[PDB]
Amino acid sequence: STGSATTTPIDSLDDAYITPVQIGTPAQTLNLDFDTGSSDLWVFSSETTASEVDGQTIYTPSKSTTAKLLSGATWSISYGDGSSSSGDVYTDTVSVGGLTVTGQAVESAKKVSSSFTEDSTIDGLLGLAFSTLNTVSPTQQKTFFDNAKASLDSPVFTADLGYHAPGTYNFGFIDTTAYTGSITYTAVSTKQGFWEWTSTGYAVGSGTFKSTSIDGIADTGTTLLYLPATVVSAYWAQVSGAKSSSSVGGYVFPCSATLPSFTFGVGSARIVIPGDYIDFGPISTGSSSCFGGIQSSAGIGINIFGDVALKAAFVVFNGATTPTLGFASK
Ligand SMILES: O=C(O)CCc1nccs1
Ligand code: NA
Repeated sequence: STGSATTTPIDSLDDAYITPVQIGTPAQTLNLDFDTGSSDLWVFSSETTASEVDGQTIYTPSKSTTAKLLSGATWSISYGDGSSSSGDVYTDTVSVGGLTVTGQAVESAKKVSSSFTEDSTIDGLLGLAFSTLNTVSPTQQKTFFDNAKASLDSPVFTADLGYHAPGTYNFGFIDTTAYTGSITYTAVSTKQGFWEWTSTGYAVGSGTFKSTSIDGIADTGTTLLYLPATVVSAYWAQVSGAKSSSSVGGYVFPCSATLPSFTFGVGSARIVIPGDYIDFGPISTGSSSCFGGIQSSAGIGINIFGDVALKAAFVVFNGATTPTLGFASK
């Protein structure tokens, strides 16, 4: 089997991407944030505290003929940005892009934190990291990918995120029309439950490439690129007037700037992030200070190749017995 679904940026900044997902019988379509940095499929639901719902579409298990309570199971998750959610669990049929899984754990939120409530465009998350991170207790559950993988033509999914445009998540196949050149594959460690890999270095603009190992995760659920402070300082030093601001929460720069590109290594291959991708616009409406898309990972405890990096590439998440990541230009 295969599946193919379009993923759409939630706003003009590409802050996140939503992908329609069919849950239940008859189908209930919810727009979920596919997150390769977590392992829970959770939804706004008929159980979610009413004051914590503001515009989301909800899953109502009582209206699905295939829903069953997973008796005694609960979940609770905290993300890197301080957001959180928790609740109980149903099993139901879940389809993405024509690929169907029966018996998928659908984590129904009873509580969500304020950021979730305030984002009317995201109806929940679909985790695509390794199932070792799934938070369901007392019986840990599998991701949608882990449950599908019995069935896929090839044990893979691909992320093809757009810059200010829709893109695609495919399951079970490589679309050889979706990228240019060749895919460069690189080793993955599953020891922390993430798609963790080691970049071979970086360059700033038209500068020389610095060969250096940068461990980090491929995380579609994180907006920005978080790298070591040395790397990030070297980038922003090439932008007139760029500074790290304590009060704003990171590096800012004059909106009148033209930003340099940023290159990262994947083995002997290179992925170039255009400067434009690193612009996250005014820090507040009407400001001439703009927020940078490359930020320090110091204090976060891991480097994160988030959407700023991933949307410059066609990315293969290879879930074979020995997992690997692949990157191609596009
Ligand atoms: O131009 C603005 O609106 C803020 C300028 C800044 N002052 C301090 C941090 S960022
Ligand atoms: Na922000």
